[PDB]
Amino acid sequence: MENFQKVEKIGEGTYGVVYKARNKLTGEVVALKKIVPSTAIREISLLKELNHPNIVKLLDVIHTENKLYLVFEFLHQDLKKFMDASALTGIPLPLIKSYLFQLLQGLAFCHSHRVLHRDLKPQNLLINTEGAIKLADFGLARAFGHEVVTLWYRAPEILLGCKYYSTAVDIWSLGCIFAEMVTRRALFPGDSEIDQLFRIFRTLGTPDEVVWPGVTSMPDYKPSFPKWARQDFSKVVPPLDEDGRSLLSQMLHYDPNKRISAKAALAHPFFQDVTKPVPHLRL
Ligand SMILES: CN(C)C[C@@H](O)COc1ccc(Nc2ncc(Br)c(Nc3ccccc3)n2)cc1
Repeated sequence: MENFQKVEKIGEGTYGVVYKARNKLTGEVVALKKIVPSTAIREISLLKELNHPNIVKLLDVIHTENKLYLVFEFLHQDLKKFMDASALTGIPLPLIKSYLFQLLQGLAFCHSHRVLHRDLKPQNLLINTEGAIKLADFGLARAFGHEVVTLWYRAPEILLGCKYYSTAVDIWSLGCIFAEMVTRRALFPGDSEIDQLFRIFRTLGTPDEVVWPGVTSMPDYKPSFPKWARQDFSKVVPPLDEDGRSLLSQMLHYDPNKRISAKAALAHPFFQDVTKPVPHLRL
């Protein structure tokens, strides 16, 4: 750490704090995350070879004094701040589509390598002046495990107690983020696990064996769950055109096995006219 000078605290990640910092030697500006099981070290090390233009580059891992520091490339701003800054007018559809397309590319890459994120949210989606958006904190959840942790983007199978979830959990989270960018309001803003689950049920309808075979046998499934009817997507995300709504619905399928994959999503008609606009960023 003697090689880094902290510039500012840019966030309180789930496991550890994140700082903007400068390399005292190279002068390089980076994002420094201060998080130790040997398994953790090895898992983190694999993440170092997981390089892709839509994944925040992990530059180095520093393990000193039973302490763990992760050095990442520094991005200009996070998606949450950009969304808040665009709340009055909303992010232009072309930019929303570009961002969704790039994130699906990033997920396709990670998923092809059997690595999933597990905790996607606006706060860990980072953007730059060039129009790129990248996934951060990727694979860390599987490595490690007083601000409240947001449940807004958690897939239903996780909420229902599935112990071995799949890459589908990331698609669900990205779908929730996609909706939020479009409507400028969180899709499922639950403040507890049951409230998160019921908010999902109230919108997509309480799941049953018809739409999700095996759901009634899930660890936390209760026959006593209220039975809400499903709502039309035209009501859930009005601004989104039919192509977008079709894609969103496949990203929010209850059954993880029926949920669209990142690779298949990339071939969806919605992206026929995708472009790469540049955002208006106030740094
Ligand atoms: C609204 N105000 C207070 C700003 C806040 O949203 C915060 O603004 C920023 C400004 C710049 C960055 N860059 C950044 N670059 C690389 C990484 Br790896 C990273 N990881 C990170 C992961 C989780 C939480 C916080 C950070 N962040 C991130 C957030």
